[PDB]
Amino acid sequence: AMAPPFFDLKPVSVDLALGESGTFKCHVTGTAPIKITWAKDNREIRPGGNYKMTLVENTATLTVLKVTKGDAGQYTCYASNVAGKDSCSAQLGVQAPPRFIKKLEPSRIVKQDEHTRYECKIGGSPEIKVLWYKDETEIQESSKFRMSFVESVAVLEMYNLSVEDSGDYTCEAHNAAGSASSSTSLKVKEPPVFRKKPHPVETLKGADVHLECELQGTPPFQVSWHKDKRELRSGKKYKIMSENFLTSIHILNVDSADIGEYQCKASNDVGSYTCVGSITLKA
Repeated sequence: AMAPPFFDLKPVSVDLALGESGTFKCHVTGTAPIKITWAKDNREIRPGGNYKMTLVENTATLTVLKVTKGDAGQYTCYASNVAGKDSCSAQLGVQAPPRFIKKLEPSRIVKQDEHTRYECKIGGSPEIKVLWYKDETEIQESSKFRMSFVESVAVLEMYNLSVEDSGDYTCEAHNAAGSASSSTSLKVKEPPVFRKKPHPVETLKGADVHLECELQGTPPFQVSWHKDKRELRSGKKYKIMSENFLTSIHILNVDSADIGEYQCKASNDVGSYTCVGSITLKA
């Protein structure tokens, strides 16, 4: 007997990802033999489980073979011989991967020029890094795409939405332990607008006359023509064409009753608009 144990190298605290493994290592000096035991949160560590101990020539190791949440805590190496005792300790932290407490809804339809706000709630071990993606491209922070991640809440607010903004939006979180994602589908549609007011169209009695309105927005549209509170329909008097960007009425066999104002109304999911044109008579 004569020199008590002394750990001249102490183990280093570590954080490990669930599923992984790692090793504590220390070195002891003193009169041999020095008995070495380990404890986790004070409980003696026994061979044959998730912990594998080695002691070779005064280097003691403990390997956590497959990290589970249960493994977090203080690991202590005890040394003892006839002269005395030492011990040394390190902490194991266990990192859990991100998990979406609150996911994005599957889809949305929004009108051109509007804003929309996406919100996710994410848990897991810090630091969690959040990035948003549009059709697999990373969204960059800007006046149009405002992002934040505060107190577990990931937010993308988007402004001035346009048709090229339609697509798949993904919020992806990652940390030391893995990653998680939540996606959504956005559709941006333009409302119908008739931006040009048609000049009046002059006709003669017995003639046919064509009236048209140029249309913008996201098709398809529901289109109706009216005059004097009556909806006008295709037949023997009117031939109505509704194309994606041009609506027209062809009025056959003009008589006095055809002269006046005509309204074309167009609508889709995100709005409607009304075009006004007139037919006038000569003689």
